[PDB]
Amino acid sequence: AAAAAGAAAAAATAWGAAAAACALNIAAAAAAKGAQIENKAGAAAANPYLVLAATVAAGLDGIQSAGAAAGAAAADAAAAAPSEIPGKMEDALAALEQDAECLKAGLGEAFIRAAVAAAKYELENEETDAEGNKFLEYFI
Amino acid sequence: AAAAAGAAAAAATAWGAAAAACALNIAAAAAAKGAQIENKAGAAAANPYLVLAATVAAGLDGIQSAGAAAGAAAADAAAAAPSEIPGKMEDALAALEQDAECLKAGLGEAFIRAAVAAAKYELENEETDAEGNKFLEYFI
Amino acid sequence: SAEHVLTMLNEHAAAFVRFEATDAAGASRSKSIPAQFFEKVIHARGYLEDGEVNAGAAGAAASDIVLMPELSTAAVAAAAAAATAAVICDGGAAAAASPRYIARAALAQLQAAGAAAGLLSAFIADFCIFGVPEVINSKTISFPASTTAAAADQPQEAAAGGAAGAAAGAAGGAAAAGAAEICFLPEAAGAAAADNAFTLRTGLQEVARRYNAIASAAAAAAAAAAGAGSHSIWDVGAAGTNAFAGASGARATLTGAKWLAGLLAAAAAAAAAAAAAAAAAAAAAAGAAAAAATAWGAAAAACALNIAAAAAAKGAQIENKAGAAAANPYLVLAATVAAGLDGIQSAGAAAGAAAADAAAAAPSEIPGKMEDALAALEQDAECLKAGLGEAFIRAAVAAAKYELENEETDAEGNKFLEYFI
Repeated sequence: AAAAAGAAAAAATAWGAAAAACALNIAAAAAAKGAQIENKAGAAAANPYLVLAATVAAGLDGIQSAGAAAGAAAADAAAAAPSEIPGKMEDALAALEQDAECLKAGLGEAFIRAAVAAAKYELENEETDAEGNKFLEYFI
Repeated sequence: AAAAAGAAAAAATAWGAAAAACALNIAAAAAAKGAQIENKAGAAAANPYLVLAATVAAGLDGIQSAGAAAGAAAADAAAAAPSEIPGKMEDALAALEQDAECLKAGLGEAFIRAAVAAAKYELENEETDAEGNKFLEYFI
Repeated sequence: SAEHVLTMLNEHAAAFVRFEATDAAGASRSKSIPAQFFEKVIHARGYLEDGEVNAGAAGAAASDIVLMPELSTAAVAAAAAAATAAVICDGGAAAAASPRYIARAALAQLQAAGAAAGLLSAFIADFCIFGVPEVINSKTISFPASTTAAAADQPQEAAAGGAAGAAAGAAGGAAAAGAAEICFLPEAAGAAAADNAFTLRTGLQEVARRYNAIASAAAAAAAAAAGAGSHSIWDVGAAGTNAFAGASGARATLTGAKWLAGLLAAAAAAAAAAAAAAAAAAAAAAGAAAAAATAWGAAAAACALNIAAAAAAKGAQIENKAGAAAANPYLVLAATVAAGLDGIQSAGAAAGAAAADAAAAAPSEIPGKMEDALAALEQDAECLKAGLGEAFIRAAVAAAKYELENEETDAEGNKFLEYFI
C-alpha cells in the first residue's frame, strides 16, 4: 500500500541523482570517500537482518554476471529503466530459476525443513483423518 | 433419551403378557382372530416406511433360522431374556456379519451409491485441494 | 540444626513464622503464629491440631493430628509486608496422606534395596501469565476467558495511550527472560523439584501480583498455542558418581535401560499424578510437538523419554516429558521413581531407540480396553503404587463415609417409599 501509485512513490526500480522517485539514488558528495548509493525499495514492516542479507546477495552476483544498470534517470518521475519486466507469475518464477544467483544466494534451510517436518507430521496426521471422514461424507 | 432407565421404560428386549416393560408383548384376546403381538422398541422420531420394512425383515428370517424367543417374562420389570448380548462395538459388527439375515435383508443401494458418488467427487475435489494446502503448511 | 532456626529469628528479627505443606491434588497450604512460641518441645513433638477441618486427615473420635516442621529448611518470607520466616513440614500421627512423607518412602526404598544411595533429578516446567482472567459456570451458561499485554489478540484493540504494536504471535513468543527468578537465583537452589517446586509455584504468583498481573500452571490455558508442560531430567548415583552413564545408545547403560523399561511400562499409571487434570489430557492430544508417545531415543523429539547425551560422562542422564504443571510434584517424584525401582528387579528392556517418524516404535504398550488396564494394574502391580498404605487414608475417609452413608440411607429410604406408591 505504501508502494502504490503517487507523486512521491518509490516503486520505480531505476537509478539516478535528480529523479527523486527512482529507487536507487546516487549519494553524490564533495569528498570522494562519501560517494555512495541510496536504496528506497522498502518500509519499516521489514526484517532488518534479512534485508541486510538480501540487498547484499544481489550486489555480490551483479559483480560476477558483469551486468549493467542502463542509463541514469533524469526524465519524468517513472520509466527508464522500468522495465525489468514480464507481466506474469510464470515469468517471475522463470526469473527465480534462471537468475537465481542475485537471489537467495547460498546456505540451506536444512534446519528449517527438519523443524517444519516435525510440525507437518502432526498437521498431516490430523488432516488425513479429517479427509478420511470427508471422503465417507462424499460417498453417502 | 426416551429409552433410558426408568420404571416404565421399553428397552428390555423380551416377550410376555404381564411384564409391561418388555418390548414384545402378546396381544391376548377372547377371539382367536385377535391373537397378535405388540412392539414397543421405538419412538415417533422414526421413519414409518423403514420401520415397517425392518421389523418385517427380522420376522421373515426368524422363520428360516427356526430360532426361539426363550421363556416368557413374568418376573421383575427387566431381565430374562436380556441378554442378547455382548458388550462391545466389535461384537455388534460381528453380529452384523454373521446374522446378517434378520438384518438389512435384500436389495441395493446401487441408486444410493450412484447419486452419493456424484456428491463425493465434488467433496473430495474440494478436500484434496485443502489437504494439499495443509500439507505445505505442515512442511514449513 | 535447631540452633540455626532459633538464631535466624534474631538475625532477621522475625515477628511471625509460617508452617507450610501440600495436599493430595498438588497445591501448597500454610498457617502461622508469633515467633515467641518456638521452644525445644516443638523440635521433638511438632504442633497438634484438629484434623476435622480437612475431610481426609482425621475423624471425630481422633480430632488430634501433628504438623512436623524441620530444622534444615527454614527461610526468610521476604515477599511479606513484615519481618517473618517460613518452614516446610511433614504431617503425622500416623500418617500416610502427606505427599512429602510418601515421597521420602521412595528415597528410603532406593537406599534399602542397595541399588544406589541417591537420585540426581531436576525440572524445566513451563507456566502462563495474565492480566484479566474471567471463568464462570451456572445452570444457563459456561465460559473461560483471559488476556495479557503480549497476546496476539490485543494489537487490534484501543488503549489509554494507543496500542504498543509489539505483541507476540500464535506459537511465536519464545522471547521471555529467566530464571524467573528470585525463588531459585538468590538461594542458588539447584536440587530436585520435591521441596523446591512450591517456592517456585507461590513465587511466580506473588511476583506477578507485585507487578499488577497473575500467573498459573494450567496445562492447556489457551487453544491453538503452547501450554504449561512439566518436563524433567532424571539420574541415579552412589559413592559420589553417576549410575546411568555407560556404553549403550546415547552414552546410557543397562541399569538406565531397565529404569526406562519400568518408566515405559508404568506410563499409563504415572499419568494419574503427572497429568492430574483434563487440561493435561488436552495438552497431551495429537499434534506435531505432542509428548504422549511412550518411547525413548536421542533425536525423535516427540518421544516421552529422551536420553540427555553429554560430552562429560557425569552428565549422561534421561529426560522425561509425560506430564504437565497441573501435577502434584511430591507424588510425581514418588511415582516416576517407583517405576524405575522395579524395572531393575523385573530386568525388563526398553526395546530399540526411536529414530523414525515422530510416533510409533515402541508405542505399543498396549491393549485397547479398561479391563486390560485393570489386568495390568493386577499383574504389574510392582512398577505401580509400590509399598505403603493408606491405613491413615481409610481411617479418616471412613469417618466422612459414615456421615455421608447415614444421610444417603435416609434419602434412599424416602426414595423407596416414593417408588412403591
